[PDB]
Amino acid sequence: LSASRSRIQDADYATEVSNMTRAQILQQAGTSVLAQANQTTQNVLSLL
Amino acid sequence: LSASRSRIQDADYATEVSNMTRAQILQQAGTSVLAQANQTTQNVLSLL
Repeated sequence: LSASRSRIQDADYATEVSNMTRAQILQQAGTSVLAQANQTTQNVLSLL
Repeated sequence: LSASRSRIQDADYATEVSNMTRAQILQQAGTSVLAQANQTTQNVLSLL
């Protein structure tokens, strides 16, 4: 019974580690591109 | 009558020594494998 409940309830680590790494990378890239996008409208001032 | 009762309830002292010597070895070999079994958890810790 212990083995069966373990198979139901417990958590792996290999998949969790992969998920964590993949999640962090997107966070970094998103923040960098967000800065790059907020900086965009500076161009308009050179018009006048 | 004494011989006939003797055949029923007395020990052997040739079988018992062998049984003891077998049980001791198997009892002793169990614990080393038990020690081996616990260590296999420590693999995951390296992933971090």
